[PDB]
Amino acid sequence: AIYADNSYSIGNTPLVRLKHFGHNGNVVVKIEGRNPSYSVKCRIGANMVWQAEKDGTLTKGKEIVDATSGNTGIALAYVAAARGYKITLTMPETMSLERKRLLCGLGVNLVLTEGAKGMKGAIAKAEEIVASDPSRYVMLKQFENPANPQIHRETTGPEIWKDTDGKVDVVVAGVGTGGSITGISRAIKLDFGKQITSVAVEPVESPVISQTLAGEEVKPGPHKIQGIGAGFIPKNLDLSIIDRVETVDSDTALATARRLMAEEGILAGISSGAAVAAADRLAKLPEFADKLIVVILPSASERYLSTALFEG
Amino acid sequence: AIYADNSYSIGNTPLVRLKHFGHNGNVVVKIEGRNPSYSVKCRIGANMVWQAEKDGTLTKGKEIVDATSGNTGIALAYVAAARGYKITLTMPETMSLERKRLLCGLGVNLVLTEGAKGMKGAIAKAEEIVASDPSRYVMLKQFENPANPQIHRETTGPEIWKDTDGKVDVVVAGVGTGGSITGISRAIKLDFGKQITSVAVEPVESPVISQTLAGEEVKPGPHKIQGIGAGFIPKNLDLSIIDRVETVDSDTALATARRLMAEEGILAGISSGAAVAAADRLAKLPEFADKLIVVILPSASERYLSTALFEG
Ligand SMILES: C=C(/N=C/c1c(COP(=O)(O)O)cnc(C)c1O)C(=O)O
Ligand SMILES: C=C(/N=C/c1c(COP(=O)(O)O)cnc(C)c1O)C(=O)O
Repeated sequence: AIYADNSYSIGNTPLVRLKHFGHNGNVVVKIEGRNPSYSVKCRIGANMVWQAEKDGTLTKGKEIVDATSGNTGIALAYVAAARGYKITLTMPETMSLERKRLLCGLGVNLVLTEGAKGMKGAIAKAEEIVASDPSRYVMLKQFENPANPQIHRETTGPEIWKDTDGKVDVVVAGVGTGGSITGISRAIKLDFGKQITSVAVEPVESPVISQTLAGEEVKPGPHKIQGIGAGFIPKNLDLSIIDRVETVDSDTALATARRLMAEEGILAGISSGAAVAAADRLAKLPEFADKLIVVILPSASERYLSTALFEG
Repeated sequence: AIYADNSYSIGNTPLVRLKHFGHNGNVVVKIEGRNPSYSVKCRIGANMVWQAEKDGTLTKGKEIVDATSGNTGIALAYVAAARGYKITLTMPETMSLERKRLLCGLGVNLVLTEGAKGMKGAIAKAEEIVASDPSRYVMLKQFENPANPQIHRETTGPEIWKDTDGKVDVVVAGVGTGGSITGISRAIKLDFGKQITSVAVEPVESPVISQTLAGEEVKPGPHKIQGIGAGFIPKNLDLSIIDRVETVDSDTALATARRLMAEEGILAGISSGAAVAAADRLAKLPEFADKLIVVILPSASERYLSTALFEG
């Protein structure tokens, strides 16, 4: 069919079997780089806007606000352009140059926040922006807005179910807001009724989900896996549906993304490398050796040319 | 389904209706940025390799060669990585930095040629590379290889036919090798039997198709519309199925691509701006006012961050 604007064209991303990871093809990746603005967040950029329209919090003349590590911002930006809204976004200054320049090209009022404060800083700035003029702005707050996991429950999850003919046994996803792993897991476990293993991935440098579940002190840290590991437990992470948490270090994340490019011909972003490295570890345990593992690859390589991903 | 490697996932790109171009939605764009390596050329990178495999000119141990303005090279590069081939590519040194760095990341032996000589120079270099060791190399020669238009006849054309429910009246495409407009036109005109208007787009700065058809002296020239306007009539341009040639200047191409981003939320590359500008002109002629115009958008914005596309 013909989509009325770019926001309606979200999803229907392909599954590709990996040849140099996993064990005899038990690792398959979902290429979320193939989306309107080339990341998984295109889905929530669209649905958060649609939902706010539906419940009347977003109207003509209202200006969108949120905090992002980049991809959600780019997602909200193309949707704002497509559907006719002004938009302000906060983002840590340390995020990739590509994110900054693309946001500006999409017509965003971009507010860069202090690198040291990370997402908490960007979230804080967005809140004080909106508080300065509540009638002008609407913050869509991706870290707690239920419209985030809901679109993954409605689209991403069902796509996985259909394309695997219900054979998916494991889903592996890095956690930023938690929306992807949450919505996908609810779809497959609750809507299709299959008791899969849901695997959250986080940086070993900032393993706050692992620490939380272990009853240890939460100690966030710096890392290079752009897009995940926000340093706190986000509201859109449904801890209750997470069966397993896997930690991955930055170096191995980067090396794995380079391997995906050079060995599989898959133009993956950094967090895609982290997710596949975690999946590869599970895939080579005899307990998962004959299970079908589906891995979310959130973004594409060219959004990271200015990062350590293209070191060398 | 689950694709055995990334090359099999080509195509099935969406149609999106434009809101600020054309006349009441008679202009619809096909987003070829949504492909394995994020351009229309993913299709021919895959099929040229497959076809050479099938007729035995590409075997294990043979090294791929071709000349490119970038996207075909990136396309052949991911396919080479996915299917296990070494690859050398020539490309004019003046092409976008993103093309260079991505090719290197995909493991290409990249040979940059003199900017002044353009594609003719890159083609010349590829030929002398292969001639130095014919048993080592196979040049896939996208400018004359029939496997280029054939995959557009098999996939791109049929997709357009299906998604428009056979209502497509006009197809607008920039010409580099000519493969896209050729294969699409053959599918719709000859396979589905509908007498559409096929519109080739070229730079006004290098209007060699227009000059040729007019019986005027062919006078190529420099321009900024990366990917089209190679300065000669390529063998994969079937002049016989071209009903109309539209010329577009570089400035207007760039401005139109920026508009696509800022006003439609479509992350288009430069040649995408040229194609839409040509389509917009046809769309506002009463003779096409109630005809459905489908426009190929060959690539995505982030492949052009280092170009004039992000001037300002
Ligand atoms: C929070 C965002 N990051 C999402 C993200 C994620 C995590 O997705 P969830 O937010 O759904 O957990 C993984 N990989 C990349 C590259 C990402 O950009 C954001 O773009 O603002
Ligand atoms: C010749 C190539 N350029 C194809 C191309 C085209 C033209 O497609 P055809 O080769 O099918 O004519 C249009 N726009 C962009 C950005 C392109 O890269 C190449 O990548 O080597």
